[PDB]
Amino acid sequence: AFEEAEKNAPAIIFIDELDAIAPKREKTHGEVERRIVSQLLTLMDGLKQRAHVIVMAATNRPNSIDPALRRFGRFDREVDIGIPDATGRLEILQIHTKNMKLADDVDLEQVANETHGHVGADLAALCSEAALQAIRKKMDLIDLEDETIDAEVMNSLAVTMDDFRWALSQSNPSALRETVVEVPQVTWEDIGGLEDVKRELQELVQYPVEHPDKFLKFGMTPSKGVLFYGPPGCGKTLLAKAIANECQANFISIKGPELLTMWFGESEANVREIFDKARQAAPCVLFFDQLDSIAKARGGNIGDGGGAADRVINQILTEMDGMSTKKNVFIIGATNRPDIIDPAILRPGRLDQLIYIPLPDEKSRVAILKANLRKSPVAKDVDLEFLAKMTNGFSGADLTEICQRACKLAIRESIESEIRRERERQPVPEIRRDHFEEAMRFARRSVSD
Amino acid sequence: LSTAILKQKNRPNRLIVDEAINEDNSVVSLSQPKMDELQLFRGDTVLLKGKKRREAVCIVLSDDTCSDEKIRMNRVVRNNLRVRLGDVISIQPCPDVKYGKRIHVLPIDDTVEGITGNLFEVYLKPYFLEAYRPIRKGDIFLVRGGMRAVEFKVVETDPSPYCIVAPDTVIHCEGEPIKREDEEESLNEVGYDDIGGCRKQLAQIKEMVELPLRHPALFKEIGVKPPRGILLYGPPGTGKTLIARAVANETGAFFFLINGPEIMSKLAGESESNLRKAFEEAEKNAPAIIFIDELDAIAPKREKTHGEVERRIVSQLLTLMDGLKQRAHVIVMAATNRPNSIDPALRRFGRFDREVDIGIPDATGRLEILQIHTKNMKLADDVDLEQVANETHGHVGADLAALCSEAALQAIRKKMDLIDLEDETIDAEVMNSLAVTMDDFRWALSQSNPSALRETVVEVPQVTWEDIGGLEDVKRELQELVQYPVEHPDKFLKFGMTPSKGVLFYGPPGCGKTLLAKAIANECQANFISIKGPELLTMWFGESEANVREIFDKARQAAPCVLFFDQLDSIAKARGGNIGDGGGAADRVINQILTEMDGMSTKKNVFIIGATNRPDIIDPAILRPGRLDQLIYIPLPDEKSRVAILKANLRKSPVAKDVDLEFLAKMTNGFSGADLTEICQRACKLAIRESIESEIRRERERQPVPEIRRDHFEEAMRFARRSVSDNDIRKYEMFAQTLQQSRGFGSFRFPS
Amino acid sequence: EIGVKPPRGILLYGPPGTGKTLIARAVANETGAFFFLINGPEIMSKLAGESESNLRKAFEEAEKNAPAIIFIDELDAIAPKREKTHGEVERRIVSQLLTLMDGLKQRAHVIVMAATNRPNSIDPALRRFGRFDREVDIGIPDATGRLEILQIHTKNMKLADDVDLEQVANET
Amino acid sequence: AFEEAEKNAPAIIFIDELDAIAPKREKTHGEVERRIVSQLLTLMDGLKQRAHVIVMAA
Ligand SMILES: Nc1ncnc2c1ncn2[C@@H]1O[C@H](COP(=O)(O)OP(=O)(O)OP(=O)(O)O)[C@@H](O)[C@H]1O
Ligand SMILES: Nc1ncnc2c1ncn2[C@@H]1O[C@H](COP(=O)(O)OP(=O)(O)OP(=O)(O)O)[C@@H](O)[C@H]1O
Ligand SMILES: Nc1ncnc2c1ncn2[C@@H]1O[C@H](COP(=O)(O)OP(=O)(O)OP(=O)(O)O)[C@@H](O)[C@H]1O
Ligand SMILES: Nc1ncnc2c1ncn2[C@@H]1O[C@H](COP(=O)(O)OP(=O)(O)O)[C@@H](O)[C@H]1O
Ligand SMILES: [Mg+2]
Ligand SMILES: [Mg+2]
Ligand SMILES: [Mg+2]
Repeated sequence: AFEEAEKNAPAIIFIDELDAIAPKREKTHGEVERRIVSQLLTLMDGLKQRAHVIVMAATNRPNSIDPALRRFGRFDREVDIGIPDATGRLEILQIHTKNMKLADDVDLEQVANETHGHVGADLAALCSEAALQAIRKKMDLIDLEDETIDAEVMNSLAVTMDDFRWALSQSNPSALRETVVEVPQVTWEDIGGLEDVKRELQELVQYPVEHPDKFLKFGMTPSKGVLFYGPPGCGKTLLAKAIANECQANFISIKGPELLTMWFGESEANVREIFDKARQAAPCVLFFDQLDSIAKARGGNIGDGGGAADRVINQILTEMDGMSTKKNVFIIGATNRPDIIDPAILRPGRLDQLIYIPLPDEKSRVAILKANLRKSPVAKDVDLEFLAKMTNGFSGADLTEICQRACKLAIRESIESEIRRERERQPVPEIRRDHFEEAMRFARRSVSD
Repeated sequence: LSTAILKQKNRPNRLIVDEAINEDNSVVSLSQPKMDELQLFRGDTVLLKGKKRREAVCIVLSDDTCSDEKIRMNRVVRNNLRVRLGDVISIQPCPDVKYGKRIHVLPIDDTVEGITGNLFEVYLKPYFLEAYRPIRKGDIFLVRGGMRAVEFKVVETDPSPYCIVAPDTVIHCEGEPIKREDEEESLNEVGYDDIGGCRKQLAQIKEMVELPLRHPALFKEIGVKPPRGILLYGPPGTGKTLIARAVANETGAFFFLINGPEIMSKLAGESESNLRKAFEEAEKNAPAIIFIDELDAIAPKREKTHGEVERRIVSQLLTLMDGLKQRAHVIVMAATNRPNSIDPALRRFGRFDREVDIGIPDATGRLEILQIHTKNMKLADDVDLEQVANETHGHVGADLAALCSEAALQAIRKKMDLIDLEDETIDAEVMNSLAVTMDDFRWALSQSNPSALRETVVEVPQVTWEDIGGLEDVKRELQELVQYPVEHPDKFLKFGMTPSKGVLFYGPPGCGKTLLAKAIANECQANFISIKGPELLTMWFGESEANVREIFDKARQAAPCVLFFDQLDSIAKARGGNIGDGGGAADRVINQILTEMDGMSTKKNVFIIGATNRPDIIDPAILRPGRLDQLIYIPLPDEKSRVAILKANLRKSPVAKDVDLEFLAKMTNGFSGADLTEICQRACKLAIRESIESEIRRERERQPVPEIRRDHFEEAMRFARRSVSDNDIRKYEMFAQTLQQSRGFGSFRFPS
Repeated sequence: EIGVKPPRGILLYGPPGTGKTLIARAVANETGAFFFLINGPEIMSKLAGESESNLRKAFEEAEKNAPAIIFIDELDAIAPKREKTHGEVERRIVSQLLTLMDGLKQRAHVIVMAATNRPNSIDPALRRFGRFDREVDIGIPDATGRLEILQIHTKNMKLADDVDLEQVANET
Repeated sequence: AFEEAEKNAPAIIFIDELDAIAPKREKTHGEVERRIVSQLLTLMDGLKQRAHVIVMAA
């Protein structure tokens, strides 16, 4: 190959997936692979004498490349093809839609804005999905088994903004395909109370991203961390669900111990990779539910155990430190046992902001009861203010349990009425006061003093 | 809208298949008004389109008995078109059919036996003389006459593939007989109709593999390429390989199959060469589909793969699917159980651009699967596949095939009285009388159990809601708990509240918690996974939480599923209570359980039931609603309950009428149910001792106790002891009273 | 007539010595089928691509001697869970076994029988319908059964008149 | 090794430190240990081959 490139000079050599042929020589356990890497190094050296050959390569695991091949005279100049910006995604969409028969109402600026972690494969996928939607709308007009298609349908067939909205609904970044979780639809209206917490969350998200120049000008680095701590059932994971559904930032929801693995060195690799793909999809929110699993106070269990949890927390802290201010990765942790968190997590620069999610007060309890029963048929004579007065220390989970108990009692009554109807043949419009009283006689307080 | 591609729209060419009364193999009958609609003259040849890419030519006929919407068509033409009765077939007039010059005929081997004369002399010669009948390749027809009519297969046609029969045309029967097994294989071909459930998934798959090839003008005019890569993922047995087989059998594209480990080779560069040969062969052959079964075998993550061969194979695949030289009209399909094991660069738009989730079907889907699998089986009238679809909860489609096969084996076992294994052949009477009844399906249902749950299968001792005495309120709560969300989700949607799905039984030892779990396991209509407390924990790092994750995942797949933790306090304990325990492996297990039961993922019909003696040590985040919503206290039975317990234990046992169980209950104060069962067992032991002693004394004299009497209970009670002391009762009462006082109100009533 | 293909995969499980190998051999001899034995560890090969190559060659031979009974002794060693094991070779072995047993191309007329002391260590996908239809538990025999076993091993050896195999049949 | 030994009709097979070759199955996690134990078992099940092959362990 190199001789052929020299013979027809000036020439360009392209080595697609360089990391396939050029791994680290110390790591490689084969003799033929080491011969390949050394032959590559030799030909790179001989290249400089070669008058007019330029060698170009591509890889998406650059660190896997042998360290010798990134020195002077061998791949000495490197180009970083990063994730595009909003203008970049607009250009990519304009490139990919130029042949497509776009309608008039379609605007590519909104599409470019809504796609956050997309890289260009994702945007091409988006345009292809929009086209499939536009075709699907016509499957009523012309069927598949049909031999031909009416030319009128072909003329009418075009891509509208509704197709792009559908594609945007389905589209998710290729990077985040692993970490996607089906999250229940939770809107800020579904949460009762915590209004100050909601506003603080929205601000702490959008301020460092939309306006970083002012954060520079005043000389203050933005916070990249929040910790939610509070009693169980008070709205931490609920706020995480709300942020995932509503806020226009990529969301990575991870359980605590999903990262940990028995094999040596794997756990830290998982931590590095998850922070990495939070970086690739930024602006992103990285959520550690039950943070008291992976970030536990170092040294208390130092004597007993394999000792890998220490390396896991060190890798987390190293990723939190190495993360740049300009990169917009927000890290949120939830813990209902805040003491057993490592203090080093709580030091400045990492999970700085501590948001205490208290037991709801009376107004917040009214808001919670109204939120749970917003979609539910509720009798008018049910007085939610009295329920909030009577449930003085109840957590939001307890109030949801009360509403679900009332639902069960009403369902039981309606089932009995139906059984009566089928028995005589051979009821319950909504949830009433008596159901709520029968439910409240069971109501218990989840959080002790 | 999503499944708009699957619709038929009642096209006038599509016609319902119906039986033909008098038509022969090369002719069919259609009603005269329909032939008026179709501009079809009598006696014309027509080209009929059928399922699985089969075309046949028959002579149209006018029938007054035939209906307009039905097409009358005999066994031969249907078995040619691979169509069952009631299916829809397309009809079009055959254009410029040219009289066949030479045609080759080969008969079926099972029919040729027992015939003396030459087949062409006897059957082919008169049938093909003055016939003027069109025929096509791949056609199997039966000609009447002779001692046995012989079925004939149209192997070769010149001109290919369809041609009319002329007297000057030469008819020769020379060649090998066509194997009947091969004809059966041709008939038993999987098609898009053989996939049940997964209508939306099949719609997307058809939109990718069928629509571009059928109507490339659509994508040419809309000015963008169709997606060209499908990754079918799902749990094992949901029908990914089946969808691949259907795609292969029912597409015009060249289909090239790759199985994962087949690529592997010792020689360096040989596996990459096999992959390149596969893709090159697909490229040479016009539109093509490549299916890579078990992709995760040959496409692991390059970061996590140690071997150089596997990393080079992944890189070769990446470069082939999307490289500097693009594919030309090649679709790559892949099926994998573990999609997250696939290398992340394969999961972008260039290579595997849409991933299709072949998930566990719902009730309607598994009913459709049952119909698909029982179409061939001859079923009685009592059989109700809808009931079987309801009773099977976590089955994925391979389990339903197993259920149907097991029902048929049970039907055959019912007939081994008459049938002989020793006899070589079976009489016609029993074989004709052989059929599958609903009892056979009930037996199969009893044995059936999802394959995903085979790991977590434990025998239960066949307890019933009758065997438990007392606890009426608890019994009703548990029955409602498990039955409402599965039987009447309509009510929950109408009231707009998610069900409560957590129960914790705490109470003194012996009082009926594991018994209630056995009753739920046998009685409730949902899958049951029984977990002992500490069977999840492992010495390996991070594997205990992995076991927790996989058991909760098994529960989610087999939903509705009841997950019972026999001793919750072992696995669930307050975090930070211990000094050692690894690096807090116990606390990590607690956190994993907390996240599984109420986390950011959406909820399924998984009911978690925990039983504990010591509910005070349990982590309070476990006891909050949303995780173990209700704390049910199973106390020491009271006197009515003790009567009920004694009646339940002695219900199957012959007992004397003099025995006053009411008095036994009145005396046994503070006794648990286990103690009363011990009293009954002791009475049984004393009775058995007396019985054996009587037997021995009879054996002595030669060389009594039909039922347990009152003296036996007197002795057994004299031995009996109370198991739960007053101190234990006080501790449990303390927990119960703390929970009650947590409310702060004796009772609650709304203002007037 | 009834319309169902017979179950073609059998897994025998029970402690060592319960006779799973000899049960398989007896079934192979008494029926008109060639007995082709596969042992787990001997299939396990060192280089990449020889293990599942040996599996392919074994299935191909057993198809050549159609009809035949393939007995895979120690299936737990050859086919552990793909999620559990870290080594690639074991995962590729399990995938090849799945493909050979049930795939877009399936076995036509062979019955596959595997023996394992512990069935839970088997990868679950093997325990599916299409592949290992039925699991037969060969356990410790009861009194009558061990009476039969004692008679069988004692047929060749001469026995005195005082010998009563019921004594040992109850005792063991 | 068993093949070469069984080629010789009269044979005394001496294994030194069998315990290292075959420790207990449940004692060690290593799957290659289970495979080595099972291979030893299948070889020793039919070592006799109706022949003078005998095996000694140390
Ligand atoms: N402020 C609230 N508004 C509405 N619903 C609420 C609120 N707080 C709690 N809930 C209800 O209670 C549950 C919220 O539990 P959530 O996951 O938020 O708890 P958590 O604080 O993460 O607790 P844990 O530490 O136990 O995981 C949901 O069922 C939700 O409907
Ligand atoms: N959706 C389905 N509809 C009808 N039959 C099904 C379906 N899913 C599975 N089956 C039955 O199960 C048999 C085997 O299933 P199949 O091989 O397709 O499973 P799978 O999940 O694709 O597995 P694998 O990918 O490991 O091959 C099929 O031959 C068919 O009889
Ligand atoms: N109400 C009851 N009706 C019938 N049998 C009962 C009842 N209560 C207890 N038993 C008897 O108790 C024995 C088993 O008790 P069970 O397993 O229910 O106890 P448990 O509450 O789970 O106790 P543990 O704390 O020891 O786990 C059986 O013999 C069963 O018959
Ligand atoms: N009916 C029987 N059940 C179990 N084992 C038997 C029986 N009859 C003989 N055996 C003895 O079992 C010995 C070995 O059993 P084996 O084939 O190793 O079973 P497994 O492989 O399941 O341990 C044989 O040498 C045979 O002598
Ligand atoms: Mg939470
Ligand atoms: Mg498959
Ligand atoms: Mg118990």
